[PDB]
Amino acid sequence: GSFRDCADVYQAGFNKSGIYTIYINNMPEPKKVFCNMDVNGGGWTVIQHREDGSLDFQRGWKEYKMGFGNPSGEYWLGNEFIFAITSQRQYMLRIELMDWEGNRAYSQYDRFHIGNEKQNYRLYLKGHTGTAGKQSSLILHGADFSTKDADNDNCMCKCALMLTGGWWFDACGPSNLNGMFYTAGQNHGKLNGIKWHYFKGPSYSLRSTTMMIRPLDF
Repeated sequence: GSFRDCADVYQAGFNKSGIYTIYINNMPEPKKVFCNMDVNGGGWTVIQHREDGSLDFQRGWKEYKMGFGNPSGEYWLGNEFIFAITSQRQYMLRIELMDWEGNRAYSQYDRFHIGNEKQNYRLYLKGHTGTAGKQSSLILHGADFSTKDADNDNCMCKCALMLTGGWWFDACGPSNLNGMFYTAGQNHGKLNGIKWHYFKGPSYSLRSTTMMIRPLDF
């Protein structure tokens, strides 16, 4: 009952990566999450994981709000949970990426939060670093969340319909880790794939993604 996130779990002396139950006031109910305790001192709450395309990401606003998938595998925490957590104090966002050639890279943001649902879960990002490009593949400067059934993007076009999934699409911007999963034999020349432009470019679909958050002050 006292664990608000994976940083609480780690700080209590649990150092093993795996599935934990967290809860914070303002969340609607408890949430099972994967805690990554391995990367740069641990205490990471996973908000997104992909590795095999078993879980479809072509989902509407409501499913992107409440979360989908199972934390033993591929999942999306849900914007309402991301909002509830990142509301409470300053979180940092880390993004683990692997291509199909065995190269691991990461993007990290010192400050991450999102707006509430009436602010379309708008993305706020500051302080990008990492090995996944000098420039941020996520727009830092103000993109709403969009889905196939909610076009909130910065485009006259419908980025979610063109690229698939739910993302902070710009017009349509240099990322979508919630695009279509392509296998090693299909990973090239895909505009609607799992993409991080400043790592592997705009046409390359990545092998695995983990988006994870912890307190800036951890």
